[PDB]
Amino acid sequence: SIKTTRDRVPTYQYNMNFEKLGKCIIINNKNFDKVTGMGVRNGTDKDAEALFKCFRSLGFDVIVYNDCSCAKMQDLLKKASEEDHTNAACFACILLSHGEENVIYGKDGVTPIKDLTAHFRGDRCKTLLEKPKLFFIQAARGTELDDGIQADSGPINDTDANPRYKIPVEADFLFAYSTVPGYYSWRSPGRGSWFVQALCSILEEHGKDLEIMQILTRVNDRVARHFESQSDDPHFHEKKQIPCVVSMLTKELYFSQLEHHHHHH
Amino acid sequence: SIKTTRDRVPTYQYNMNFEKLGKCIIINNKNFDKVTGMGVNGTDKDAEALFKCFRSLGFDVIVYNDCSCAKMQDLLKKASEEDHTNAACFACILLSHGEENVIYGKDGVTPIKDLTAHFRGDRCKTLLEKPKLFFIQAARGTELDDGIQADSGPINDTDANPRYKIPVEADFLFAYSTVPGYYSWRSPGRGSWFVQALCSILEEHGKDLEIMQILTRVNDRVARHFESQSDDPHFHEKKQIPCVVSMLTKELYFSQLEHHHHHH
Repeated sequence: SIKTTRDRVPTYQYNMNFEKLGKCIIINNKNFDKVTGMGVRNGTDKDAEALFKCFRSLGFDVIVYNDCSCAKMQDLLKKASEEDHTNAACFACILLSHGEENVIYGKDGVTPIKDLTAHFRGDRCKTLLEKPKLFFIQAARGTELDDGIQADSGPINDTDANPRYKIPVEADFLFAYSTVPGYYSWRSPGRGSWFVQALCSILEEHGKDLEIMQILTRVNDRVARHFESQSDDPHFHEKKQIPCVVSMLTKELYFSQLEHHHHHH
Repeated sequence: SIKTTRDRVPTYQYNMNFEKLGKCIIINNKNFDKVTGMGVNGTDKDAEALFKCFRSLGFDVIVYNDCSCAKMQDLLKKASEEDHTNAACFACILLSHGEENVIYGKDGVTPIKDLTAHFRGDRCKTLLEKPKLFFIQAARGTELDDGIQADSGPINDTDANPRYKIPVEADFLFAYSTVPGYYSWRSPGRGSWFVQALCSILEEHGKDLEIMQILTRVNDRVARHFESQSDDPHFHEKKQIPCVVSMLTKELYFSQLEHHHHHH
Protein backbone atom coordinates (compact mmCIF):
# COMPACT_ATOMS: atom_id res chain seq x y z
CA SER A 1 0.00 0.00 0.00
CA ILE A 2 0.97 3.66 -0.36
CA LYS A 3 0.94 6.22 2.47
CA THR A 4 -0.15 4.23 5.52
CA THR A 5 0.05 5.91 8.93
CA ARG A 6 -2.86 4.83 11.13
CA ASP A 7 -2.24 1.99 13.59
CA ARG A 8 -1.39 1.16 17.20
CA VAL A 9 2.39 1.33 17.50
CA PRO A 10 3.53 -1.01 18.88
CA THR A 11 4.29 -4.26 20.73
CA TYR A 12 7.51 -4.25 18.75
CA GLN A 13 9.52 -2.10 21.15
CA TYR A 14 11.32 -2.87 24.38
CA ASN A 15 9.25 -1.59 27.33
CA MET A 16 10.92 1.48 28.85
CA ASN A 17 8.21 2.09 31.42
CA PHE A 18 10.45 1.70 34.46
CA GLU A 19 11.47 3.61 37.55
CA LYS A 20 14.91 4.07 35.95
CA LEU A 21 16.53 3.50 32.54
CA GLY A 22 19.24 1.41 34.16
CA LYS A 23 22.87 1.40 35.19
CA CYS A 24 25.75 2.25 32.91
CA ILE A 25 29.18 0.96 33.86
CA ILE A 26 32.04 2.83 32.25
CA ILE A 27 35.42 1.16 32.60
CA ASN A 28 37.99 3.76 31.50
CA ASN A 29 41.42 2.15 31.38
CA LYS A 30 44.18 4.68 30.53
CA ASN A 31 47.18 3.29 32.41
CA PHE A 32 48.42 -0.30 32.21
CA ASP A 33 51.14 -1.99 34.22
CA LYS A 34 54.66 -2.30 32.78
CA VAL A 35 54.43 -6.09 32.92
CA THR A 36 51.79 -5.54 30.23
CA GLY A 37 53.90 -3.82 27.61
CA MET A 38 50.95 -1.61 26.62
CA GLY A 39 51.15 2.14 26.09
CA VAL A 40 49.12 4.89 27.76
CA ARG A 41 45.73 5.51 26.21
CA ASN A 42 45.61 9.29 25.82
CA GLY A 43 42.29 10.89 24.98
CA THR A 44 40.59 7.95 26.74
CA ASP A 45 39.71 10.49 29.41
CA LYS A 46 38.09 12.87 26.91
CA ASP A 47 36.22 9.86 25.61
CA ALA A 48 35.05 8.57 28.99
CA GLU A 49 34.07 12.05 30.11
CA ALA A 50 32.07 12.51 26.93
CA LEU A 51 30.46 9.11 27.40
CA PHE A 52 29.58 9.99 30.96
CA LYS A 53 27.78 13.21 30.10
CA CYS A 54 26.11 11.54 27.16
CA PHE A 55 24.80 8.39 28.78
CA ARG A 56 23.85 10.35 31.90
CA SER A 57 21.70 12.61 29.71
CA LEU A 58 19.96 9.59 28.23
CA GLY A 59 19.08 8.86 31.82
CA PHE A 60 21.66 6.23 32.78
CA ASP A 61 22.90 5.77 36.36
CA VAL A 62 26.48 5.82 35.17
CA ILE A 63 29.64 5.20 37.22
CA VAL A 64 33.16 5.50 35.83
CA TYR A 65 35.88 3.08 36.91
CA ASN A 66 39.45 3.72 35.81
CA ASP A 67 42.58 1.63 35.34
CA CYS A 68 40.70 -1.48 36.44
CA SER A 69 42.54 -4.78 36.68
CA CYS A 70 41.28 -7.92 35.03
CA ALA A 71 40.11 -8.98 38.48
CA LYS A 72 38.49 -5.59 39.07
CA MET A 73 36.74 -5.47 35.71
CA GLN A 74 35.50 -8.96 36.20
CA ASP A 75 34.53 -8.12 39.77
CA LEU A 76 32.31 -5.13 39.15
CA LEU A 77 30.64 -6.66 36.12
CA LYS A 78 29.73 -9.68 38.27
CA LYS A 79 28.53 -7.33 40.97
CA ALA A 80 26.31 -5.44 38.53
CA SER A 81 24.75 -8.73 37.39
CA GLU A 82 24.42 -9.53 41.08
CA GLU A 83 22.06 -6.57 41.61
CA ASP A 84 18.27 -6.36 41.27
CA HIS A 85 17.23 -4.51 38.14
CA THR A 86 13.54 -5.05 38.68
CA ASN A 87 12.87 -1.33 38.34
CA ALA A 88 15.21 -0.84 35.38
CA ALA A 89 14.57 -0.65 31.64
CA CYS A 90 17.97 -2.02 30.65
CA PHE A 91 21.68 -2.19 31.39
CA ALA A 92 24.70 -0.80 29.61
CA CYS A 93 28.42 -1.35 29.94
CA ILE A 94 31.13 0.61 28.16
CA LEU A 95 34.70 -0.60 27.80
CA LEU A 96 37.59 1.67 26.85
CA SER A 97 40.94 -0.13 26.60
CA HIS A 98 43.43 -1.96 24.38
CA GLY A 99 42.00 -4.83 22.42
CA GLU A 100 43.36 -8.13 21.19
CA GLU A 101 41.57 -11.28 20.04
CA ASN A 102 38.23 -11.65 21.82
CA VAL A 103 39.81 -9.94 24.81
CA ILE A 104 40.01 -6.52 26.43
CA TYR A 105 43.00 -5.17 28.30
CA GLY A 106 42.94 -4.62 32.05
CA LYS A 107 45.33 -2.58 34.20
CA ASP A 108 47.37 -5.74 34.68
CA GLY A 109 46.76 -8.23 31.89
CA VAL A 110 44.12 -9.31 29.38
CA THR A 111 40.62 -10.50 30.20
CA PRO A 112 38.15 -12.04 27.68
CA ILE A 113 34.88 -10.24 26.89
CA LYS A 114 33.15 -13.62 27.25
CA ASP A 115 33.71 -13.40 30.98
CA LEU A 116 32.38 -9.84 31.38
CA THR A 117 29.21 -10.86 29.56
CA ALA A 118 29.00 -14.24 31.31
CA HIS A 119 27.43 -12.70 34.40
CA PHE A 120 24.25 -12.03 32.40
CA ARG A 121 24.17 -15.13 30.17
CA GLY A 122 20.58 -16.35 30.05
CA ASP A 123 19.51 -17.80 33.42
CA ARG A 124 21.86 -15.59 35.42
CA CYS A 125 20.55 -12.33 36.25
CA LYS A 126 16.85 -12.95 35.96
CA THR A 127 16.03 -9.34 36.81
CA LEU A 128 17.42 -8.25 33.41
CA LEU A 129 15.72 -10.91 31.28
CA GLU A 130 13.58 -9.68 28.36
CA LYS A 131 15.50 -6.40 28.78
CA PRO A 132 18.39 -5.14 26.65
CA LYS A 133 21.97 -5.42 27.87
CA LEU A 134 24.09 -3.04 25.86
CA PHE A 135 27.83 -3.40 25.48
CA PHE A 136 29.71 -0.53 23.89
CA ILE A 137 33.31 -1.46 23.34
CA GLN A 138 36.29 0.52 22.17
CA ALA A 139 39.31 -1.78 22.15
CA ALA A 140 41.86 -1.13 19.42
CA ARG A 141 45.15 -3.09 19.21
CA GLY A 142 48.23 -1.64 20.90
CA THR A 143 50.54 0.78 19.11
CA GLU A 144 53.47 -1.37 20.23
CA LEU A 145 57.00 0.04 20.35
CA ASP A 146 57.10 0.38 16.57
CA ASP A 147 60.31 -1.62 16.15
CA GLY A 148 62.87 1.02 17.08
CA ILE A 149 65.88 -0.11 19.09
CA GLN A 150 66.27 -3.89 19.27
CA ALA A 151 65.68 -4.97 22.87
CA ASP A 152 65.46 -8.29 24.73
CA SER A 153 61.95 -9.74 24.65
CA GLY A 154 60.24 -13.12 24.55
CA PRO A 155 56.63 -14.40 24.81
CA ILE A 156 55.75 -16.75 27.68
CA ASN A 157 53.19 -19.55 27.48
CA ASP A 158 51.87 -20.26 30.98
CA THR A 159 48.36 -19.50 32.23
CA ASP A 160 45.77 -20.91 34.63
CA ALA A 161 44.18 -22.70 31.67
CA ASN A 162 40.95 -20.81 30.99
CA PRO A 163 40.28 -20.11 27.28
CA ARG A 164 37.26 -17.87 26.70
CA TYR A 165 36.71 -17.01 23.03
CA LYS A 166 32.95 -17.43 22.61
CA ILE A 167 30.91 -14.31 23.49
CA PRO A 168 27.73 -16.46 23.27
CA VAL A 169 24.85 -15.23 21.11
CA GLU A 170 22.28 -14.56 23.84
CA ALA A 171 18.98 -12.77 23.32
CA ASP A 172 18.43 -9.09 24.14
CA PHE A 173 22.15 -8.39 23.86
CA LEU A 174 23.58 -5.72 21.56
CA PHE A 175 27.26 -5.03 20.92
CA ALA A 176 28.79 -1.95 19.33
CA TYR A 177 32.45 -2.91 18.88
CA SER A 178 35.14 -0.57 17.56
CA THR A 179 38.74 -1.35 16.66
CA VAL A 180 39.34 2.12 15.27
CA PRO A 181 42.46 3.55 17.01
CA GLY A 182 43.46 7.17 17.53
CA TYR A 183 46.87 8.46 18.57
CA TYR A 184 48.41 10.06 15.49
CA SER A 185 49.73 13.07 17.42
CA TRP A 186 53.18 14.27 18.49
CA ARG A 187 52.56 15.36 22.08
CA SER A 188 49.35 13.31 22.00
CA PRO A 189 46.94 15.92 23.44
CA GLY A 190 44.03 13.52 23.01
CA ARG A 191 41.13 14.64 20.81
CA GLY A 192 38.95 11.61 21.51
CA SER A 193 38.26 8.59 19.31
CA TRP A 194 36.10 8.95 16.21
CA PHE A 195 33.74 6.23 17.35
CA VAL A 196 33.13 7.63 20.79
CA GLN A 197 32.80 11.13 19.50
CA ALA A 198 30.31 9.95 16.87
CA LEU A 199 28.40 7.73 19.27
CA CYS A 200 28.15 10.66 21.68
CA SER A 201 27.42 13.46 19.22
CA ILE A 202 24.66 11.48 17.57
CA LEU A 203 23.28 10.02 20.77
CA GLU A 204 22.97 13.45 22.37
CA GLU A 205 20.76 14.64 19.51
CA HIS A 206 18.72 11.57 18.53
CA GLY A 207 19.00 9.37 21.59
CA LYS A 208 15.39 10.26 22.30
CA ASP A 209 13.87 10.16 18.81
CA LEU A 210 15.84 7.50 16.94
CA GLU A 211 15.87 3.77 17.58
CA ILE A 212 19.17 2.31 18.76
CA MET A 213 19.96 0.69 15.42
CA GLN A 214 19.40 4.00 13.65
CA ILE A 215 21.86 5.78 15.90
CA LEU A 216 24.49 3.07 15.70
CA THR A 217 24.17 3.08 11.94
CA ARG A 218 24.74 6.85 11.72
CA VAL A 219 27.73 6.41 14.01
CA ASN A 220 29.02 3.84 11.53
CA ASP A 221 28.61 6.13 8.57
CA ARG A 222 30.14 8.96 10.62
CA VAL A 223 33.23 6.97 11.51
CA ALA A 224 33.20 5.76 7.91
CA ARG A 225 33.37 9.23 6.37
CA HIS A 226 36.72 9.56 8.15
CA PHE A 227 38.24 6.99 5.80
CA GLU A 228 36.78 8.68 2.73
CA SER A 229 38.43 12.03 3.50
CA GLN A 230 42.07 13.10 3.78
CA SER A 231 44.09 12.75 6.98
CA ASP A 232 46.48 15.67 6.45
CA ASP A 233 50.26 15.38 6.06
CA PRO A 234 51.65 13.38 3.09
CA HIS A 235 52.43 9.65 3.32
CA PHE A 236 50.38 9.54 6.53
CA HIS A 237 47.28 7.46 5.79
CA GLU A 238 45.74 4.58 7.77
CA LYS A 239 43.86 1.39 6.85
CA LYS A 240 40.07 1.80 6.74
CA GLN A 241 38.17 0.96 9.93
CA ILE A 242 34.45 0.65 10.65
CA PRO A 243 32.52 0.10 13.88
CA CYS A 244 30.69 -3.20 14.13
CA VAL A 245 27.22 -3.83 15.48
CA VAL A 246 26.14 -7.25 16.66
CA SER A 247 22.46 -7.27 17.62
CA MET A 248 20.62 -10.06 19.37
CA LEU A 249 17.88 -7.61 20.26
CA THR A 250 14.31 -8.83 19.87
CA LYS A 251 12.57 -5.48 19.91
CA GLU A 252 13.19 -1.88 18.95
CA LEU A 253 15.23 0.08 21.49
CA TYR A 254 14.21 3.62 22.32
CA PHE A 255 15.64 5.57 25.21
CA SER A 256 12.27 7.25 25.62
CA GLN A 257 8.57 6.64 26.25
CA LEU A 258 6.33 9.41 24.93
CA GLU A 259 6.46 13.15 24.24
CA HIS A 260 9.79 14.99 24.51
CA HIS A 261 12.15 16.13 27.26
CA HIS A 262 11.72 19.49 29.01
CA HIS A 263 14.54 21.97 28.37
CA HIS A 264 12.65 25.27 28.56
CA HIS A 265 13.10 27.60 31.53
CA SER B 1 21.45 21.70 21.06
CA ILE B 2 24.51 21.69 18.81
CA LYS B 3 23.30 22.28 15.25
CA THR B 4 20.33 24.29 14.00
CA THR B 5 19.80 24.30 10.23
CA ARG B 6 17.44 21.39 9.53
CA ASP B 7 18.82 19.46 6.55
CA ARG B 8 17.08 16.15 7.25
CA VAL B 9 15.85 14.69 3.96
CA PRO B 10 16.43 12.23 5.51
CA THR B 11 19.46 11.40 3.33
CA TYR B 12 20.12 8.61 5.78
CA GLN B 13 18.84 5.84 3.52
CA TYR B 14 20.73 3.84 0.90
CA ASN B 15 19.81 5.19 -2.54
CA MET B 16 17.59 2.59 -4.20
CA ASN B 17 17.08 4.43 -7.48
CA PHE B 18 18.55 1.84 -9.83
CA GLU B 19 17.46 -0.24 -12.79
CA LYS B 20 17.61 -3.43 -10.70
CA LEU B 21 17.32 -4.23 -6.95
CA GLY B 22 20.24 -6.57 -7.33
CA LYS B 23 21.17 -10.22 -7.63
CA CYS B 24 20.22 -12.73 -4.95
CA ILE B 25 22.28 -15.92 -4.99
CA ILE B 26 20.80 -18.81 -3.01
CA ILE B 27 23.10 -21.75 -2.35
CA ASN B 28 20.95 -24.63 -1.25
CA ASN B 29 23.01 -27.52 0.08
CA LYS B 30 20.92 -30.55 1.02
CA ASN B 31 23.12 -33.52 0.20
CA PHE B 32 26.66 -34.03 1.37
CA ASP B 33 29.29 -36.69 0.80
CA LYS B 34 29.37 -39.39 3.47
CA VAL B 35 33.07 -38.68 4.13
CA THR B 36 32.02 -35.34 5.58
CA GLY B 37 30.03 -37.40 8.03
CA MET B 38 27.19 -34.97 7.41
CA GLY B 39 23.58 -35.93 6.91
CA VAL B 40 20.88 -34.77 4.56
CA ASN B 41 15.53 -32.27 5.13
CA GLY B 42 13.39 -29.14 4.97
CA THR B 43 16.01 -27.09 3.10
CA ASP B 44 14.25 -27.33 -0.28
CA LYS B 45 11.21 -25.74 1.33
CA ASP B 46 13.42 -23.02 2.73
CA ALA B 47 15.08 -22.46 -0.61
CA GLU B 48 11.71 -22.30 -2.34
CA ALA B 49 10.35 -19.84 0.18
CA LEU B 50 13.41 -17.67 -0.10
CA PHE B 51 13.50 -17.70 -3.89
CA LYS B 52 9.85 -16.70 -4.09
CA CYS B 53 10.20 -14.17 -1.27
CA PHE B 54 13.27 -12.41 -2.57
CA ARG B 55 11.90 -12.62 -6.09
CA SER B 56 8.72 -10.77 -5.21
CA LEU B 57 10.94 -8.37 -3.32
CA GLY B 58 12.44 -7.38 -6.64
CA PHE B 59 15.66 -9.39 -6.59
CA ASP B 60 17.03 -11.40 -9.50
CA VAL B 61 17.26 -14.80 -7.76
CA ILE B 62 19.46 -17.72 -8.77
CA VAL B 63 19.33 -21.01 -6.91
CA TYR B 64 22.26 -23.40 -6.63
CA ASN B 65 22.07 -26.86 -5.16
CA ASP B 66 24.33 -29.43 -3.52
CA CYS B 67 27.36 -27.32 -4.27
CA SER B 68 30.99 -28.18 -3.69
CA CYS B 69 33.25 -25.88 -1.71
CA ALA B 70 35.00 -25.06 -4.99
CA LYS B 71 31.70 -24.20 -6.65
CA MET B 72 30.52 -22.19 -3.68
CA GLN B 73 33.81 -20.33 -3.62
CA ASP B 74 33.76 -20.07 -7.44
CA LEU B 75 30.31 -18.73 -8.23
CA LEU B 76 30.53 -16.25 -5.37
CA LYS B 77 33.79 -14.84 -6.84
CA LYS B 78 32.58 -14.55 -10.41
CA ALA B 79 29.57 -12.74 -8.97
CA SER B 80 31.78 -10.06 -7.41
CA GLU B 81 33.47 -9.93 -10.80
CA GLU B 82 30.23 -8.90 -12.53
CA ASP B 83 29.17 -5.28 -13.01
CA HIS B 84 26.66 -4.25 -10.36
CA THR B 85 26.48 -0.62 -11.47
CA ASN B 86 22.79 -0.93 -12.35
CA ALA B 87 22.13 -2.64 -9.03
CA ALA B 88 20.90 -1.08 -5.78
CA CYS B 89 22.32 -3.89 -3.62
CA PHE B 90 23.38 -7.51 -3.38
CA ALA B 91 22.14 -10.56 -1.50
CA CYS B 92 23.35 -14.08 -0.86
CA ILE B 93 21.68 -16.77 1.17
CA LEU B 94 23.53 -19.88 2.28
CA LEU B 95 21.68 -22.98 3.49
CA SER B 96 23.95 -25.73 4.71
CA HIS B 97 25.75 -27.40 7.61
CA GLY B 98 27.67 -25.12 9.91
CA GLU B 99 30.82 -25.37 11.96
CA GLU B 100 32.67 -22.64 13.82
CA ASN B 101 33.78 -20.10 11.24
CA VAL B 102 33.14 -22.51 8.42
CA ILE B 103 30.24 -23.63 6.25
CA TYR B 104 29.82 -26.99 4.55
CA GLY B 105 29.99 -27.63 0.85
CA LYS B 106 29.01 -31.05 -0.51
CA ASP B 107 32.58 -32.33 -0.29
CA GLY B 108 33.94 -30.49 2.74
CA VAL B 109 33.93 -27.23 4.68
CA THR B 110 34.97 -23.74 3.67
CA PRO B 111 35.30 -20.56 5.75
CA ILE B 112 32.45 -18.07 5.16
CA LYS B 113 35.03 -15.31 5.60
CA ASP B 114 36.35 -16.39 2.24
CA LEU B 115 32.94 -16.68 0.66
CA THR B 116 32.07 -13.08 1.53
CA ALA B 117 35.51 -11.56 1.31
CA HIS B 118 35.02 -11.66 -2.45
CA PHE B 119 32.79 -8.59 -2.28
CA ARG B 120 35.10 -6.45 -0.19
CA GLY B 121 35.16 -2.95 -1.64
CA ASP B 122 38.54 -3.19 -3.33
CA ARG B 123 37.32 -6.33 -5.12
CA CYS B 124 33.93 -5.42 -6.10
CA LYS B 125 33.93 -1.74 -6.78
CA THR B 126 30.54 -1.88 -8.52
CA LEU B 127 28.92 -2.54 -5.13
CA LEU B 128 30.93 0.10 -3.28
CA GLU B 129 28.70 2.03 -0.85
CA LYS B 130 26.02 -0.52 -1.65
CA PRO B 131 24.50 -3.04 0.81
CA LYS B 132 25.90 -6.57 0.61
CA LEU B 133 23.43 -8.75 2.50
CA PHE B 134 24.35 -12.24 3.60
CA PHE B 135 21.66 -14.35 5.17
CA ILE B 136 23.01 -17.58 6.58
CA GLN B 137 21.26 -20.71 7.87
CA ALA B 138 23.98 -23.06 9.07
CA ALA B 139 23.10 -25.05 12.18
CA ARG B 140 25.62 -27.56 13.51
CA GLY B 141 25.02 -31.01 12.09
CA THR B 142 24.33 -34.14 14.15
CA GLU B 143 22.42 -37.42 14.20
CA LEU B 144 19.35 -38.07 16.33
CA ASP B 145 20.69 -39.95 19.36
CA ASP B 146 18.07 -41.86 21.35
CA GLY B 147 18.32 -45.37 22.76
CA ILE B 148 20.18 -46.44 25.89
CA GLN B 149 19.36 -44.52 29.07
CA ALA B 150 22.10 -42.15 30.22
CA ASP B 151 22.51 -39.66 33.07
CA SER B 152 23.70 -37.05 30.57
CA GLY B 153 22.05 -35.55 27.50
CA PRO B 154 23.19 -33.52 24.44
CA ILE B 155 25.93 -30.90 24.75
CA ASN B 156 26.78 -27.90 22.58
CA ASP B 157 28.72 -24.62 22.51
CA THR B 158 27.75 -21.01 21.82
CA ASP B 159 31.12 -20.00 20.36
CA ALA B 160 30.28 -17.06 18.09
CA ASN B 161 32.51 -13.97 17.84
CA PRO B 162 31.79 -12.16 14.51
CA ARG B 163 35.38 -11.20 13.53
CA TYR B 164 36.86 -14.30 11.88
CA LYS B 165 33.53 -15.02 10.23
CA ILE B 166 32.79 -11.61 8.71
CA PRO B 167 34.80 -9.22 6.52
CA VAL B 168 34.01 -6.21 8.75
CA GLU B 169 33.64 -3.60 6.02
CA ALA B 170 31.18 -0.79 5.44
CA ASP B 171 27.84 -1.82 3.94
CA PHE B 172 28.03 -5.45 4.93
CA LEU B 173 25.18 -7.10 6.81
CA PHE B 174 25.09 -10.63 8.16
CA ALA B 175 22.23 -12.57 9.64
CA TYR B 176 23.57 -15.87 10.94
CA SER B 177 21.39 -18.68 12.27
CA THR B 178 22.72 -21.84 13.85
CA VAL B 179 19.32 -23.17 14.85
CA PRO B 180 18.88 -26.79 13.77
CA GLY B 181 15.75 -28.33 12.32
CA TYR B 182 14.57 -30.70 15.05
CA TYR B 183 11.39 -32.70 14.33
CA SER B 184 13.63 -35.49 13.04
CA TRP B 185 11.64 -38.32 14.64
CA ARG B 186 8.99 -39.04 12.01
CA SER B 187 7.62 -35.70 10.81
CA PRO B 188 9.11 -34.43 7.51
CA GLY B 189 10.99 -31.16 7.15
CA ARG B 190 8.88 -28.03 7.63
CA GLY B 191 11.78 -25.64 7.06
CA SER B 192 13.96 -23.76 9.54
CA TRP B 193 12.28 -21.31 11.90
CA PHE B 194 14.71 -18.58 10.92
CA VAL B 195 14.02 -18.95 7.23
CA GLN B 196 10.26 -19.17 7.70
CA ALA B 197 10.39 -16.17 10.01
CA LEU B 198 12.49 -14.14 7.60
CA CYS B 199 10.35 -14.92 4.56
CA SER B 200 7.09 -14.45 6.42
CA ILE B 201 8.02 -11.10 7.96
CA LEU B 202 9.54 -10.14 4.63
CA GLU B 203 6.32 -10.80 2.71
CA GLU B 204 4.24 -8.66 5.05
CA HIS B 205 6.79 -5.86 5.63
CA GLY B 206 9.58 -6.28 3.10
CA LYS B 207 8.61 -3.00 1.48
CA ASP B 208 7.65 -0.93 4.51
CA LEU B 209 10.20 -1.73 7.20
CA GLU B 210 13.90 -1.07 7.42
CA ILE B 211 16.14 -4.14 7.26
CA MET B 212 17.15 -3.97 10.94
CA GLN B 213 13.47 -3.68 11.84
CA ILE B 214 12.69 -6.73 9.78
CA LEU B 215 15.68 -8.64 11.12
CA THR B 216 14.91 -7.78 14.71
CA ARG B 217 11.38 -9.04 14.24
CA VAL B 218 12.85 -12.30 12.95
CA ASN B 219 15.02 -12.52 16.07
CA ASP B 220 12.03 -12.26 18.36
CA ARG B 221 9.96 -14.53 16.10
CA VAL B 222 12.67 -17.19 16.27
CA ALA B 223 13.24 -16.52 19.97
CA ARG B 224 9.61 -17.04 20.93
CA HIS B 225 10.11 -20.70 19.93
CA PHE B 226 11.56 -21.12 23.42
CA GLU B 227 8.89 -19.72 25.72
CA SER B 228 8.66 -22.26 28.55
CA GLN B 229 7.34 -25.47 26.99
CA SER B 230 8.79 -27.97 29.47
CA ASP B 231 7.93 -30.22 32.41
CA ASP B 232 11.09 -31.19 34.30
CA PRO B 233 14.45 -29.35 34.32
CA HIS B 234 16.23 -31.80 32.00
CA PHE B 235 14.26 -32.44 28.81
CA HIS B 236 14.00 -29.12 26.96
CA GLU B 237 15.06 -27.51 23.66
CA LYS B 238 18.23 -25.41 24.04
CA LYS B 239 17.28 -21.72 23.73
CA GLN B 240 18.80 -20.29 20.56
CA ILE B 241 18.65 -17.02 18.61
CA PRO B 242 19.99 -15.66 15.31
CA CYS B 243 22.77 -13.12 15.30
CA VAL B 244 22.76 -9.98 13.20
CA VAL B 245 25.99 -8.23 12.35
CA SER B 246 25.71 -4.85 10.67
CA MET B 247 28.36 -2.64 9.12
CA LEU B 248 25.70 -0.83 7.15
CA THR B 249 26.20 2.92 6.98
CA LYS B 250 22.68 3.82 6.00
CA GLU B 251 19.07 2.65 6.47
CA LEU B 252 18.05 -0.08 4.06
CA TYR B 253 14.57 -0.10 2.62
CA PHE B 254 13.61 -2.46 -0.17
CA SER B 255 11.36 0.16 -1.74
CA GLN B 256 12.10 3.25 -3.86
CA LEU B 257 12.47 6.77 -2.45
CA GLU B 258 9.37 8.71 -3.48
CA HIS B 259 9.13 12.40 -4.39
CA HIS B 260 11.14 14.39 -1.85
CA HIS B 261 13.12 17.64 -1.74
CA HIS B 262 10.57 19.85 0.02
CA HIS B 263 11.32 21.41 3.41
CA HIS B 264 11.26 24.91 4.90
